[PDB]
Amino acid sequence: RNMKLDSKTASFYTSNPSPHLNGRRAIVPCANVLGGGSSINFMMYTRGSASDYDD
Amino acid sequence: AIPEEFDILVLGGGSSGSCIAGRLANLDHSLKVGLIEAGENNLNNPWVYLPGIYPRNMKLDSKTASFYTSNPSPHLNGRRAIVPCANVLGGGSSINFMMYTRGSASDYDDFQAEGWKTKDLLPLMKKTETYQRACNNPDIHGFEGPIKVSFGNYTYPVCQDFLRASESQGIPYVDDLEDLVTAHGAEHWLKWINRDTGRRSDSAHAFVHSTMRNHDNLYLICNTKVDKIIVEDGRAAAVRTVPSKPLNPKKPSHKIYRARKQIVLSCGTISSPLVLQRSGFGDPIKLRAAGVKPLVNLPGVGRNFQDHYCFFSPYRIKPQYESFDDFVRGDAEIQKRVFDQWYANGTGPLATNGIEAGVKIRPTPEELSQMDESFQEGYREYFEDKPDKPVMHYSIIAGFFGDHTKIPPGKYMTMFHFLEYPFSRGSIHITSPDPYAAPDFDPGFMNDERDMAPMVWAYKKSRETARRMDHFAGEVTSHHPLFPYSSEARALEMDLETSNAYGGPLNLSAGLAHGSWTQPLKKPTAKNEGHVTSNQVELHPDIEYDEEDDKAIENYIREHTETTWHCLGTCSIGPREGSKIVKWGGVLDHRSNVYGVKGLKVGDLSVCPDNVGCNTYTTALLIGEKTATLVGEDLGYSGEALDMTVPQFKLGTYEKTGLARF
Amino acid sequence: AIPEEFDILVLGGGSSGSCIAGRLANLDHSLKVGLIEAGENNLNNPWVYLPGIYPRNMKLDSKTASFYTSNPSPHLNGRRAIVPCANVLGGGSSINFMMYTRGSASDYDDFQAEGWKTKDLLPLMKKTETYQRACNNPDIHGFEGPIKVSFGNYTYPVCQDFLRASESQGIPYVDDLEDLVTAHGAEHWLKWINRDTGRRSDSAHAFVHSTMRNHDNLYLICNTKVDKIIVEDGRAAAVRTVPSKPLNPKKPSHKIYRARKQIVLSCGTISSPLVLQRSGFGDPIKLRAAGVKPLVNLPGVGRNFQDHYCFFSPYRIKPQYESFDDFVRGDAEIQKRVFDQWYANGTGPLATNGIEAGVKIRPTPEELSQMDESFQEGYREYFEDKPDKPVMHYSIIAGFFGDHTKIPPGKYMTMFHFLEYPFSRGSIHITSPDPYAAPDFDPGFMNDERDMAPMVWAYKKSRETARRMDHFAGEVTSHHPLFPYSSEARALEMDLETSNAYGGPLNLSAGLAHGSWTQPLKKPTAKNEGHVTSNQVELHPDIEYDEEDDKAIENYIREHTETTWHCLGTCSIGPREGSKIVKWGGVLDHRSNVYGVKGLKVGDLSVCPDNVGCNTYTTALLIGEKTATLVGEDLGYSGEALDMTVPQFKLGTYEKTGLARF
Amino acid sequence: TSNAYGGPLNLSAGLAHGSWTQPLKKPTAKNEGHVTSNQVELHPDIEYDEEDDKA
Ligand SMILES: Cc1cc2nc3c(=O)[nH]c(=O)nc-3n(C[C@H](O)[C@H](O)[C@H](O)COP(=O)(O)OP(=O)(O)OC[C@H]3O[C@@H](n4cnc5c(N)ncnc54)[C@H](O)[C@@H]3O)c2cc1C
Ligand SMILES: Cc1cc2nc3c(=O)[nH]c(=O)nc-3n(C[C@H](O)[C@H](O)[C@H](O)COP(=O)(O)OP(=O)(O)OC[C@H]3O[C@@H](n4cnc5c(N)ncnc54)[C@H](O)[C@@H]3O)c2cc1C
Ligand SMILES: [Mg+2]
Ligand SMILES: [Mg+2]
Ligand SMILES: [Mg+2]
Repeated sequence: RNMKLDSKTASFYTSNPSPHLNGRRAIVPCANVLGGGSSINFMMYTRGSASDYDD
Repeated sequence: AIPEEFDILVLGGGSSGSCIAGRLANLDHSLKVGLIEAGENNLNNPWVYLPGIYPRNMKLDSKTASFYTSNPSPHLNGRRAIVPCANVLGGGSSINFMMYTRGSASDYDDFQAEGWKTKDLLPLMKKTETYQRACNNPDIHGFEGPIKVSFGNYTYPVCQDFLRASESQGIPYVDDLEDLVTAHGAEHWLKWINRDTGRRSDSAHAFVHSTMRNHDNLYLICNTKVDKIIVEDGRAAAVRTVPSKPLNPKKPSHKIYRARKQIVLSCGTISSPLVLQRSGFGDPIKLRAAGVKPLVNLPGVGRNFQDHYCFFSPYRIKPQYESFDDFVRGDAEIQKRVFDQWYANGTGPLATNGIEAGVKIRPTPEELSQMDESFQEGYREYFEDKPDKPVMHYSIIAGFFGDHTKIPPGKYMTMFHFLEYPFSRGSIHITSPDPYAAPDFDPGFMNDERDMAPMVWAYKKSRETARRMDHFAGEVTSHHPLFPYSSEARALEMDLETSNAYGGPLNLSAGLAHGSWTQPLKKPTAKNEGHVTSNQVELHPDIEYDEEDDKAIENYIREHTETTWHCLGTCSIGPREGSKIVKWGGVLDHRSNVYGVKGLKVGDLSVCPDNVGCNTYTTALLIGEKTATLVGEDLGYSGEALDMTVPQFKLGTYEKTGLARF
Repeated sequence: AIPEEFDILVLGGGSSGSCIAGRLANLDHSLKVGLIEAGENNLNNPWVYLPGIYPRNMKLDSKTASFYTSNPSPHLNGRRAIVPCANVLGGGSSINFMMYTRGSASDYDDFQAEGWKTKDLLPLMKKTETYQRACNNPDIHGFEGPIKVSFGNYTYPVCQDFLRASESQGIPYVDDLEDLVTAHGAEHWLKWINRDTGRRSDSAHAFVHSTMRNHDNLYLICNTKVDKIIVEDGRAAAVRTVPSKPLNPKKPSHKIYRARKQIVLSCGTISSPLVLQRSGFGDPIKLRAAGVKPLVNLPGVGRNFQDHYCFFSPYRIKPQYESFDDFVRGDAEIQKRVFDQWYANGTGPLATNGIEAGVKIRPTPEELSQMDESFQEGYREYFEDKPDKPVMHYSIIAGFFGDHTKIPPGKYMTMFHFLEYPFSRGSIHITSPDPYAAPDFDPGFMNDERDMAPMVWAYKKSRETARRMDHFAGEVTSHHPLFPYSSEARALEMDLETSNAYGGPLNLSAGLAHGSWTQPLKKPTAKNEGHVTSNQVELHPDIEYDEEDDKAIENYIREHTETTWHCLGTCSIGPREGSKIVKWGGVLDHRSNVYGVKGLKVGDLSVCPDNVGCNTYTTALLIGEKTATLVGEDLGYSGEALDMTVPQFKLGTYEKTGLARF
Repeated sequence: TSNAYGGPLNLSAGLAHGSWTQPLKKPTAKNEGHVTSNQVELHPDIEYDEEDDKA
């Protein structure tokens, strides 16, 4: 529910149109509640490769 | 109780065959007419006589249809269209959508038969139906025929909108589009529904079951598929039959009925050529492939198959508006009220065919100029010459005629379009001696280049008239042509607040959009102030097309057209030597006698050389009464009492007698 | 199917226009009468023929009404009253509350036309309705007319109480208040409901749709708003029309119908003067403002507009008593039974108009003495002279006619009062050439000082008769005049225990009162012992008023009166030069011909010079048959068969034939 | 909103007779070009005179 367009808890920034997306203008939603996206997220857990932080 | 030797056999339970059977039994009484049908009896069958459950009859697992499957074709993008056929007594009259309409006067003139002219057939068309509608042109519509025609006992409010929308597109509103002399028009479409009862008006109850109660001399042999027509000494004196379903593999059964003076094929345009071909009527070369011995040389059997090309384009409707979509969905609580009102009263949503209004069309040359040059070339020869003929038709259905399991939940209004006179010509042929074996055949949809332009143009037209309706909420994009994603011609979905209106208070996903599956529709331009409140309108922007947006509509039509069951041709009138209208040569004589044999006649809707720009049911009744009259004179019976009235308790207009209205 | 040139055009689908259309088509059959209407067709429309869903038709978003809005006026305290007009075929007969009543005999005498006298119109009034009621005065009511009138198939118990309450106020109970010769009275109010079926008795089904089934020579052109009446060589030979809704902005459309011998305006009293003015009939000075060229000088068009001034005052009813308030609320479970009984039987709450009883009134001089001196001065000239005329009317509605979203939940009985002959006179005028443009007009409510006293006095009267009813539980104070808070004249609410009776067992706030929003009502005086149990009564104290309690009622009436849709005037009979009854001058001749032109007639209810103290529907039918007869003689047709019976299957009284009762 | 409270089946939602109450005007349209979370739609400010103070 947190992801609905009329939803209060998100900002839904909209991108400039691009040919690469076939003229599509993808929205780029951002959290808008205290605790940020931790209050909104899908709660997936995972951890990155050790090479990443080395990068 | 059943004898072996009937006086006049009438193969088939088709609407035309029920016409011939009922009318024929009536003329002499003494004469013994036996009717043979490959399907179940339908007397007092709830699923037949009550109109509002028509879509069910078309289910794939449905008993009442045969669903023949075509050979694959490149023109349909490798698609293998099924071509369903009726399988119940009364034929397609027990199954049909109950649309009423009548063809152009030029059509019957196009048969160019020694008879069969419109001037001659007008009284016969007049004899076969009563006309419950408030007729203005009473010099054409019959007023006391066995079969009843009306607006039904319920009316979805969609029709007024469709008329106000169509009227703004330069399409005139004509009170009667069945006048036989019109191209452009709009009308509140008529239905084959008995308004006085709310029952379906199929030919079986009107002709066959009404005669059998009254007269002893009629025999109904349901559940016996025809195999072959035995012929000897030049006369067709027998017809061996097999059971419709082979339930006893070890000991197959058959029976040979005998006809003393006449035989008649009313098996429909698909089954009939097959039955002639199993008897050996066809090319010896084509027939040796199935091993049948060729008795008579009739190349034209099975050839010149013809259809109409319907295709459906649903548009979502606003939540506040009525639709039958939730009855056929189907809910256990809505459906209960919908029946309960019909038993209690006779007037409900159940007592109406779904379709509510429609528009025959003949394009303006200005808009015709942008059509592909091939179709312009076809238009000059075919329609330029004749003014009467519409090029294409579409109506509107107050619901979604299709599989509701596969479409998002909501209420929809679906446009229905079928080409009036497709140029393309198909064929059909038996592959095996066995009755049960499926024929290989090519319907030949879109076989000719010229058939595409009107289709695309009617989609472009119907979308615009569905965008001007008050009901409109947004296209259902999954069932519309696959336009490029950025296109302004694209099929937009319903608004966000309407998404909440369908989703309910408790939904956790209404306007949530991820993956950009669908584009929300923009709000309508604001109503003008200073206009009368009744005249104010709020309207969506007109859309415009380019080549890449046309190719999409084209692929859509190629991948989603199907038969409209207005199939006809195969066995058809013409010279045995051949003619321009029938290149392979005809098989019937103008008196409907099959060529090369004595005593065999065809009562099928197949008889027509060329398309009738109307729904085919009326021509079925008409051809059935033509062949009936022909059998009558063939028996030498006098023109006095040659007319063959069925028993019926005629009901007058309610103001003429108090016992006839809803 | 529709021709361009009708023999007798009849613009408008109003109840009067349906009268003229049906009657006219009938006289010759051969004659071609075409009717043009700006609205949807209404044949077999459930929302029209069944009576009990009348309030819905009045919703602001409702399709079937136009809702014209007036210029602001100081007299209404800056209020801008809407003035709704019917927008469906059959006009307001498809929308009305179905109240039946008939005007005083003095009224038709007041037209002082060369014809149009009551003595002459009595047979014509007699020809237009059958009278389902148990008539006592059979020398006046018709008994076999097309339109049926009755008490309906259901009766709320409110009426007996209203009669026993009214009878105690010195108001006599008269069996027939439609006698045409009465002032004081009370009656179980009649309704325009076909008792034999429970359907609404609109003029459209009775005249138009009953003729069209039977006769070919009638054309219905629904959904075409009139623009203008073309006139040349002194004859009105054409009427260009535009679509009712402008759905195609880039290419506006129009069509010009032709009338060979006659034309007729039955567009209602609002639309008609507009249609004449667009044609150039009016003051050149007023018309140059809209740029229309003045063809004929008719100052009186648009002038002398007249209404009635209804205003509603709800009173709460006890929980144990029946009301339609919970059906229109509307519950999904009550409403289901209310329909189910109607389909199953035909007799239910749905089969009745809401209003149940009512009282015409002419004040006693003793109580007249306290009325404002201006109204006394008006009474002497206007009513002193004539005994027949009531000054004001009110009835009772067994529910709340209004927005239930905005009122507390419960069951209510609402008093309805409308002034019989308002002194005030309005006007109307087109501002633009465009058909769609909203006219500027002043209904002129309360424009004259004299119109206030009867209003206040009837509120004071109706409150007292609602306080003596057995049903009474307490005024709903939010919808009653804003008396000073400490006043003994104040509108009290329901008792505490009744508050618990409506709140349910589980409510957490029944008698809780904070902020003193409302005052609880005191208990009724105890029933006398020693009286027969049936004669015992318990009664609330009489209330009394002072100047500050009168100013409140006055402001209430100023801020809450509205049109009762008994609008008439505008184009009206009188000398072209002018008359005392029509100061600006009349436009019609006594033969209903419009002045200065040949071949144009008006069939609208607008024709009346002055108010008829009755609901306007009957005068609509009557004027429609007057103009019908006038067209008949104008065509030179013989007085033999000049009467124009519509087809109908007459039903007798049930004791005369077994096929007619509920 | 009157229809939203009245339910689908109501026979009297926007019906107004006697002018008991005045419908509220629609809020000014949300500005485009603001972040979706910062957009606001707002009713006009009201103003008073002596006769509106006595009430
Ligand atoms: C789903 C559906 C919807 C339609 N809707 C409409 C509509 O709304 N309006 C309209 O005008 N048209 C409509 N039609 C088309 C119309 O009903 C047909 O054109 C018409 O019924 C043709 O009648 P017929 O007599 O030629 O063939 P049929 O009605 O099919 O008669 C053929 C009969 O012969 C039987 N038969 C076939 N083979 C054999 C055999 N070997 N032995 C014995 N019996 C055999 C079949 O079982 C069938 O009963 C619709 C058709 C379908 C099927
Ligand atoms: C809500 C309602 C409740 C009422 N209840 C009662 C009642 O209970 N009892 C009673 O006696 N009276 C009642 N009436 C009043 C009564 O119905 C009217 O007085 C009567 O119908 C007047 O009829 P008419 O023929 O003058 O006008 P209408 O009935 O309005 O006829 C006018 C017709 O012309 C059409 N029209 C207007 N302009 C044009 C144009 N430019 N072009 C084409 N067509 C146009 C309109 O659409 C309409 O159909 C009620 C009215 C309203 C509307
Ligand atoms: Mg983030
Ligand atoms: Mg078929
Ligand atoms: Mg009116």
